[PDB]
This record gives sequence, C-alpha cells and structure tokens, in this order.
Amino acid sequence: EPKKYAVTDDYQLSKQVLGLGVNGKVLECFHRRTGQKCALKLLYDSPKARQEVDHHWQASGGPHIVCILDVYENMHHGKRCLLIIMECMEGGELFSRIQERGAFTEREAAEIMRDIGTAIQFLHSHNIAHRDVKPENLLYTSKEKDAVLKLTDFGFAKETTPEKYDKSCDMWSLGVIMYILLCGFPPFYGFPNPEWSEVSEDAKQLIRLLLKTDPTERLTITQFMNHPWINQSMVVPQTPLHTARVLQEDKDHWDEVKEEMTSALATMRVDYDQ
Ligand SMILES: O=C1NCC2(CCNCC2)c2[nH]c(-c3ccnc(-c4ccc5c(c4)OCO5)n3)cc21
Repeated sequence: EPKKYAVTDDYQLSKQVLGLGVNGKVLECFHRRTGQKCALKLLYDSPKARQEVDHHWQASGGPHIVCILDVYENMHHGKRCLLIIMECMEGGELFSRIQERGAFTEREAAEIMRDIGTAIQFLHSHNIAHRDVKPENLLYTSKEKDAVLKLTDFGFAKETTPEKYDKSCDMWSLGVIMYILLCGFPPFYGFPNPEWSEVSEDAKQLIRLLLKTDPTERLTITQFMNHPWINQSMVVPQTPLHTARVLQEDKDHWDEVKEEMTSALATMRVDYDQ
C-alpha cells in the first residue's frame, strides 16, 4: 500500500528540518488538499528501511504512538526512497516541555509514565520491541495543555516473531525515563538527597524493579501497568519535584545525557557484549 506516485503531488515540502533519525532526516510539509502541517521522514530503501516502515505501520493505531498518514515509494536523485508522512508533533520533546515552566509534581510524572507504559503495552502485546526509547523519541502533539505524549522512531524495532530480552530493553528505558522525570538527572546508581528526599517509596521501588542489571528480573510491561504507582496514578501524591529547576540549571550538558543514553541503548542491541 505504499503510494508509488511522487510525494510532492500530495505534499508541499519545506527546506525546513525537524531533526535526524538513524535511517532518516525529518522535514516539515503541508498537505496540498487540506491545511495540514505534517512531518516527513526520508528513508533510502533497504531491508531496514522496509522493516522500519512495516513496524511503524503496525503500531500506528495504538495509544500514544505517532500516527503515520501515508507512505510513498519514490525516486529521489536517482535513489529509491521511502517517505513516511506522520502527524506533526509540534509540542516537541518531553523533557523540553518540562523545562518550560518554573510546579512539576510526582503525580504528573506518574501520568506521563502511564502514557508511555500504554505505548509499550500496545507494542509488546503485538510482539514489537522498540529498543530505542529515549527523550528525543518522546514528543507532544502540541504546545497546548491538552497535548498528547507519543512515542516515535521504529528504526531499531524488532518483531519478536531474545524476544523477552528485547522487550526488557524497553522496560529499562522506562526506568531511566522515570528516574530523570523525578529529579532532573539520569542514573549514570542511587537516589541522592535532597532531590529524592520527598519522592514516594512506591516510585523508588518501581525504578529499582526496572533498572535491575539482570534482564530476566526486570519488570514486564504488564507488571509495570499493574504497579500501584502506575495503576493508581490519580492518587499518587501531588508533591513538588525539583525536575524542571534541575533541567534548567543543567541544560548545558543535556546533550551529554542524551548521548549517554543513546550509547547505552546501542550497547544493549549488540549480539555479543562485555
Ligand atoms: O523517527 C524520528 N527520528 C528522528 C527524530 C527524533 C530524534 N531527534 C531528531 C528527530 C524524529 N522526529 C520525528 C517527528 C515526527 C513528527 N513530528 C515531529 C516534530 C514536528 C514538529 C516539531 C517537532 C517535532 O518539534 C517541535 O516542532 N518530529 C520523527 C523522528
């Protein structure tokens, strides 16, 4: 079902970029029939590019997953290309929105984790491990208060049809993202004062269960969603965290935390390590 006629018959392309994947640059575009601003990911054809589109297609109705609108197979400067047209996520990255504020609460963190959990729940019950869940891939649909948090970039995704191992990498990501959400800095562990002094014990113990060095002891997604901090997120205490202040104060090496997490996730994807 890829459209084989030229993308620019349906879309007006901008010379204006919204970032790079591992498979593809992301550009802004406008649907020619309607107003709509959308995002275009350019992949050069290849087995991987094909699996990326396949995996993202399957995931694209699910909760808190960036939706694809259309896929094109085109020639571009004489190379085959696949073009994934996605809804525009103009709210930008999760941890940038948290920065732009000056209170961020433990309850709001459990609501965000539950949303990402429901993405991972959808993917794993469909036997898809994402394997690159990290800040840059967690985007909001708009800058408004009712914006929806969604996961994107299925470039490293594997259809677990090892399986169990690949899913456990997503679960580690959830523990890393949660840790950062609760204090403003990553586990590269411990929970130091005063940033972790008021964090509830349920939160700490769920992170502990998620960052187990042994993958087989790590919580499953269904055990994550049934944990009281996630399952009873409405009633998590409304306590002010120091996350947004710390992110503002540490903004000058936010790029290093992202590089580190990218590197840890690449290392989890190797066939033989250590
Ligand atoms: O698969 C993707 N990989 C690359 C990135 C994430 C890592 N950082 C560079 C871009 C990415 N971004 C998107 C994407 C999809 C839809 N919308 C947007 C988007 C659109 C408008 C935006 C925006 C993000 O940030 C604020 O304005 N990005 C997909 C991908």
